[PDB]
Amino acid sequence: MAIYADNSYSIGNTPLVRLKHFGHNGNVVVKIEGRNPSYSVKCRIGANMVWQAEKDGTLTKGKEIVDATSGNTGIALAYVAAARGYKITLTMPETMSLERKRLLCGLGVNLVLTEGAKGMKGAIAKAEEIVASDPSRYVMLKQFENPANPQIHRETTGPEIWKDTDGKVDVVVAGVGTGGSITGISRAIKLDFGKQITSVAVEPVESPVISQTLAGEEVKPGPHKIQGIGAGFIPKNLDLSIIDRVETVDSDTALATARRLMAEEGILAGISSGAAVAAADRLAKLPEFADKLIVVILPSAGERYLSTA
Amino acid sequence: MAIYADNSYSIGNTPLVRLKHFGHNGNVVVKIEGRNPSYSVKCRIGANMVWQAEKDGTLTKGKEIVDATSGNTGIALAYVAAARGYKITLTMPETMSLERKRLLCGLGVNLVLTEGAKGMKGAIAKAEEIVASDPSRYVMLKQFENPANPQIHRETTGPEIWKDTDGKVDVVVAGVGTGGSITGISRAIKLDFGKQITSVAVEPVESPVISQTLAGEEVKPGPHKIQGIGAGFIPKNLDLSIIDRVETVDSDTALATARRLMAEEGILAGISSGAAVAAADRLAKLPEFADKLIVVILPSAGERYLSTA
Repeated sequence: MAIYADNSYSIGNTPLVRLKHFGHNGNVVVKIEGRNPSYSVKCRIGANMVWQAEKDGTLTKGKEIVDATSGNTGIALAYVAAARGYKITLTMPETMSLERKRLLCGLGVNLVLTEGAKGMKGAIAKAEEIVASDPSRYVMLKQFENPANPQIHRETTGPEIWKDTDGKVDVVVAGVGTGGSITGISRAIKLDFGKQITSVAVEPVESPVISQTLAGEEVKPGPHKIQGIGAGFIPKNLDLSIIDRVETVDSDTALATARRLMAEEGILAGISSGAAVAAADRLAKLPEFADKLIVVILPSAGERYLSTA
Repeated sequence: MAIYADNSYSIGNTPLVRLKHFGHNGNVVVKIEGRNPSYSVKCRIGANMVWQAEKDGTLTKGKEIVDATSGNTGIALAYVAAARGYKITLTMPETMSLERKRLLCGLGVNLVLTEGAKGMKGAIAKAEEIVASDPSRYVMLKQFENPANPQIHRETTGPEIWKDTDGKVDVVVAGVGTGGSITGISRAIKLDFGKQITSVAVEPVESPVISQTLAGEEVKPGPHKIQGIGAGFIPKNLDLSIIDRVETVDSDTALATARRLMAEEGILAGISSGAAVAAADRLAKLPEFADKLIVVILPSAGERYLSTA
C-alpha cells in the first residue's frame, strides 16, 4: 500500500535539487519544503506536535488548540486540526492581511483578531487568557520550546537528507526561526549517523542575535523583511551546541537571491529560502568548502504578493 | 543518491490521502498534484513536452518557447524554461490579473500582453504571428494535441497510482482540460497493468461537451468557474475510447466541495479538485461502487484569492 490515513501523515519526503547558477561544480543542493501538505517545512511540526500531544494525553477528543500565530505554523496547525478533527483558535492582530485571514478561515480556524495597537504582544495575551479561562479545554503547543518540533526533524527531515545524499552531505545551511530544523537535522546526521558535518545557522544581519550571543556581545535585535527567521531572541528549540558556524544575511540579498532562484533555477521559494542560499553560496565559494556537498533548507513556496513575485 | 540535476526532474511521486467526510468506509482517496515543482499536475507535462522536444530535435540551444497561455501550463513551462535555460514568451490578454503577471515575470518569462478586447483569441494570434516571424527560433509545444502530454501520465502519474494502491485501484476520477491525465493514467492501468478499471471523466454541467458528443447531441459549451477544466471542445489529448463514464458537476458544488476539502480534510486544493471530488462522492455513494477503491486527481493547490479561500 501507501495511502495516508490523513493529510498530516503525508509530511516530508521532500526533494533535493542541484543548483546551476549557485555554488561551484554543483556543490550546492536545495531541499524543497514548499512540497508539503500545507506547503511549508512547518506542517512537519504541525503534524508531530499534535501527535505528541495525543500520545502523552495533553490533547483529547473535544479539547481545542489555541496559538498566537498566523504564519506558516498557524496554517500548519490548521490543516492538522482540520485533518484530525480538532477545533482551533488562532489569535493574531486585526491588522493581518485579508489574504491570510481568508486562507485560515478556509481551513476552518476560529479567527480571534486582537487589537492592532497591541502588536504581536496583544495576540499572545489574548491566546493566554483563553487558556486560563478553562485549562481542561484549550492547549497551546508552543513551537518555540516544544521538543516535538526538533524531534520531527531528527526523525524525518534529517534522515531524508542522509538517504538522498548517500551519506555524502558535508554542510547543512538552515535559517533559524524556532531552531527546530537545524537542531533536528544536525542531531540526526551527527548523532544518529555519526558524521561530523558543518551545521550552519542563518540569521538577518539586522537582528544578529545568535552571532551576538556567541561573541558575548549585547543582544540587540531589529526589524527585517526575512519572514519566519530572526525572532530577535535565542529559542529553546535552538541547540547552540550543534551549531558550527553562524552566517548573517541582509533582506535585500535574501529577496534578490529568491528572485534568482525563480528566473535562473525555476524554483519558487520564499524570502527565507533566498537568505538560506546566499549564505550557502558564500560558503560554497570558499576553497575550504570546494569539494564539500552543501545542503540548504528552502522553508517555503513563493506564491505571495509582497516584495518579490 | 537522489539529487535532481534540475527542478524539472523532480516532478511527481505525489501522495494518496484517504478522505474521511467523503465516500463510504474510506473508498475515496485523493492524489495531491499541488505537491509538484510549479505546484500543479501541469509541470509534469511542462517537463516532458520540453524533454520530448529536445530528444526529437525541435528544441535546441538558442531556440525559444512561445505559448498563448497563462494558467497552470504557462507557469509549468516557465519553471522548466528557467530550469533548462530557454527564453520563453507567453502571450495572454492585458486584462490578466497583476498576480499572475507578477508570478510569471518572477520566473523570467517575457510577457507579451495582447489586446483585452480580442479575449483569448487574440493572444493565440499574437503567439502564432511570432512563430511565423521566424520558425527556426520559436517553438509552440501545444498542450492540447502534444502526445508528450498524455505520455508523461502513462509513465509517472499512472504507475504511481498503481504502486501506492498495490493494484487495488478500481476507479479513476479526473477532470478534463487537455484530457492528458485521464488518457495517460487509463492507458497505464488498463494497458500496461491489465486492470479493467472504470475511468471517469469530469466536466462542468455548464459545458457538458464530452457528454453531448457521446450522446450524439449538439455540442454547446458555455461559461463556468471551474478553472482548468471545460475547454468547450474535445481535445486530441482526450482518448474517448478509454473513458467509461462521464460525470458533470456545477461550479457552486465544485467551490463548496473544495471549501469542504479545506475545513474537513485539511487539504488545500483548487476549484477543479472540488469538481473531481463531488463526482467521486456521487459515484462512491452508489452501492455498485461500495467495495471499490476510487482514486481522484486533485490538480492544483488552493492558494488563490477569487471565490473560495
